[PDB]
Amino acid sequence: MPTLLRVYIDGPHGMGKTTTTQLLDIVYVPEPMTYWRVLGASETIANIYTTQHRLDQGEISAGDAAVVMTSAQITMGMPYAVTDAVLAPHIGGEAPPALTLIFDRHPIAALLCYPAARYLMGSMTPQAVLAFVALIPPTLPGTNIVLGALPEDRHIDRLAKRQRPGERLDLAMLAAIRRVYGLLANTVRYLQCGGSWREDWGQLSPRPHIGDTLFTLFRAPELLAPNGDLYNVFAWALDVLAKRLRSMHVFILDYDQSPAGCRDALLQLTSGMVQTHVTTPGSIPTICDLARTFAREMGE
Amino acid sequence: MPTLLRVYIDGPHGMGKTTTTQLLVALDIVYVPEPMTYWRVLGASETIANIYTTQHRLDQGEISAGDAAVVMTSAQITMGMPYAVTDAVLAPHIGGEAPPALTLIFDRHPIAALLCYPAARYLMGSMTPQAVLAFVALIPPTLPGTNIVLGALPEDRHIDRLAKRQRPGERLDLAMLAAIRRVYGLLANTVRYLQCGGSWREDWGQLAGPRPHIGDTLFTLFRAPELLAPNGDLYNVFAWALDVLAKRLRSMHVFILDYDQSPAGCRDALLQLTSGMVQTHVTTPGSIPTICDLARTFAREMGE
Ligand SMILES: Nc1nc2c(ncn2COCCO)c(=O)[nH]1
Ligand SMILES: Nc1nc2c(ncn2COCCO)c(=O)[nH]1
Repeated sequence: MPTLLRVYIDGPHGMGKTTTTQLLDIVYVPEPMTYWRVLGASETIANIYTTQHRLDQGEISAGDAAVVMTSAQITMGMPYAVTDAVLAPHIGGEAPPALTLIFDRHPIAALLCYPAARYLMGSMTPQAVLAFVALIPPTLPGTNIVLGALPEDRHIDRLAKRQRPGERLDLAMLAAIRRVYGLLANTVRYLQCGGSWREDWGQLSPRPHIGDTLFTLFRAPELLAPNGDLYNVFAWALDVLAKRLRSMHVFILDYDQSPAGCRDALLQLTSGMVQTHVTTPGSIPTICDLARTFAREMGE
Repeated sequence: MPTLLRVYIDGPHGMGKTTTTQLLVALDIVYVPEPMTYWRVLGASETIANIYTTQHRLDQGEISAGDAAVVMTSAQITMGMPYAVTDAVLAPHIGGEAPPALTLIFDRHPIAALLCYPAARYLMGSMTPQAVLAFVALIPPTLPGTNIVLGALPEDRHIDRLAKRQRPGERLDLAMLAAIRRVYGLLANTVRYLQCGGSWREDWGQLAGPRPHIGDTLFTLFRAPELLAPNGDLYNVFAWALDVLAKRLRSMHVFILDYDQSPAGCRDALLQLTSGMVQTHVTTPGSIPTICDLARTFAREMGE
């Protein structure tokens, strides 16, 4: 059966992702802006940023904000979830690809990364975060995630030039999301190099130190028993996080360059990405129309 | 290789599901109980109480639809968390389909939290169909050997059974009882509809035993204007969500238990449904004891 190469462009917002992907037998599954603004709900991004500002200002409590913020992440990740679910049966075993599928973000952005960042912002409970983690779909073969690199100051500038509708320039959020994504990359290397979070959990009291991986965010008091022990439910969600992340293939793109270079660089990063066979002979056309239909309906 | 038999006892609350399952285990059979401790303490504070007070405020007109939905949605996330991790952890142990070397009786299946209760709250007006379909899109892949037991119990009998057997924080909401009895009835029909060859896409315009009418399936709840494009058809994102729903429920083995009898009757009736249920092989030699510890640890920590 033919081959497919899927590439998920992910990372903190404001780095020029969408911009450089458009610059690239190659379909682009875009940012579901229409779902966020109208289909799933009314102006979700605006809802997300207003609630944080209301929390920041003390107009509401951490509990009010958490309920709003949590409900919102479900709307944000919906498009990525159905896409993964409908595509899964078409993906075959690891293997020029017959089709290159470029995505604007992977499910973990909405089921792990942002909820994690909102936790670090005090608007999401750590239990809500691990509930999204437990729902992360199984990691299929050939899951190539391209994350971005950009010095913080150039990122602030870029973030500033292109914002989304209803968004507010939150430097604290930019810092939170940068840490999460930075931790995420370390976690993948940790896991791939043999790291056992259960074996190094004490350390929170040639691989990255567990203190530099995402597991550090969950040594949170809400998740711990009176004797300091992590409750098994929560420990079980960490075993799933570990399983889901270890098989992903991470690639880093230096966005600290001109749009032509970034675009060049991404093409360059394609050579070591993993391709897979498809399941049926009719998979490519089916995959194509899914991409174009999604694009047509949810890209704004 | 050793075999395993998993059985999920599900259905509307207040029928006597938890009692009869325990009775069943009292007879290498572990019970994975209702994780009440996660709902009352570990995941949030008195979640069942939050849910019922919220639908109540909504019903009384003290909060708005948007307020209730935001609360209901986060609360549904806490409710299903214990089901989801157990499924994810247990998944690599289940092998292909196949007495059992181990029998696992679960108190509810992940779809109770990821489909049925959300669908009912939608009917009750405290949740949006977009949110229900998002949950559905997150329903974990159905493992082979998924035997699910749903229950039957006359409404008058059901009503009287509720006016006592209330959870802590629960309120006597007969409207929600009707909605949930209705949703599980649709669930049952949806499984046979799909197993009889039904295709929701083919029968959309129409909106053991013979193949049911789509209007008697879960698909009928998603004929909501919020989900419809200007041309009358469903937005593709929502259509794809129904594709997932059909894929998840079509491989489940559903059985109906009659709860209109004494507890010992229900137990024996359930014990009979069990002899003809689908088993599976486990993947590794140590999956069985591992699985034993998991259910026991789950029970010890979350039961209440
Ligand atoms: N998924 C998700 N994306 C977010 C959130 N806050 C900001 N973003 C960025 O996505 C769009 C640009 O702001 C959030 O809470 N969740
Ligand atoms: N998951 C879930 N269970 C509920 C809900 N309402 C009632 N129950 C079940 O009754 C509470 C005791 O199980 C709800 O919204 N979600």
